[PDB]
Amino acid sequence: QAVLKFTTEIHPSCVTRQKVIGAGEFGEVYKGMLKKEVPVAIKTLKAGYTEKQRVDFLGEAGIMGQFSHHNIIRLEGVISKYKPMMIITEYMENGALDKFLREKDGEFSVLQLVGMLRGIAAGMKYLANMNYVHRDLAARNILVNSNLVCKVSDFGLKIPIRWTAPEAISYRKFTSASDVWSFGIVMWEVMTYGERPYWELSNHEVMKAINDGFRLPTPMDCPSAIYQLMMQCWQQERARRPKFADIVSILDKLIRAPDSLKTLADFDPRVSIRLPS
Ligand SMILES: Cc1ccc(C(=O)Nc2cccc(C(F)(F)F)c2)cc1Nc1nc(-c2cccnc2)nc2nn(C)cc12
Repeated sequence: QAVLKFTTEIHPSCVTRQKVIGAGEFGEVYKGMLKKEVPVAIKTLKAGYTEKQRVDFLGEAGIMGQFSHHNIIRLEGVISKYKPMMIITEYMENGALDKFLREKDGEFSVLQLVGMLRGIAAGMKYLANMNYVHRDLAARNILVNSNLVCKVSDFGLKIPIRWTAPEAISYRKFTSASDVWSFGIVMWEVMTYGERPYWELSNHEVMKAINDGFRLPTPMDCPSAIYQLMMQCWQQERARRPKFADIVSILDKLIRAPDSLKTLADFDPRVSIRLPS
């Protein structure tokens, strides 16, 4: 019971499952309603789950209840006393950030995009300081609310190679510093409205390019300071990367002195259009 110390136990009569929207480790994820009524996402642990699955499922519920931060998905509660067991979270209206960006190409101001990134960074700083290494930080794992607030989540699946730091790929060293690398990729995803990192390079081509010193080029219309910051997230030497504390501080200062974002990094045009004279 102590694992659930930060969670609220929800009675099953409060929950209505409506539509399957995903899979858990041993069960489905549903959109549903929770009693006023509010929409929720509901992850179940169905009959037949193993001991390890139960420990991991209740452990997930417990840590999610512990997290209380504006930029982390909110746990409404847990059903642990009845079967199927359930983890119940808020339901974001705008869905996942990657799809959202791609469906809203060019619709936001630079300040709005940078504000998104500040929120993601604040959530990640909180996770890191709570001793939680995400390991799968990517725009697909971030939800967006109707105030444009980004909420770090984890929707499950092995290694998303092109979001993952070299040391995590090479020797399985996952830390908050490998999450910083991933955050740099997320910065690039946001500023490009959901372009796929490294385009059609294979996983092996990405790893070879990184090891040889190549890095993603600047997004179009990207503030110089923002490109500089994402580039420092991609230092090979893990110790040279900013901490999330540094990232949050820098993004907050840029937003609060917004003229700092008017200077743009040079975009390298991959195609040349010459209007004849
Ligand atoms: C039910 C549920 C359970 C666990 C999680 C989840 O984010 N877990 C988790 C685990 C470890 C660490 C973290 C965290 F640190 F926050 F990133 C989060 C999310 C959810 N909520 C979900 N919401 C949604 C969703 C979809 C559209 C709009 N709003 C929510 N989709 C989900 N798919 N899956 C597999 C889970 C979804």
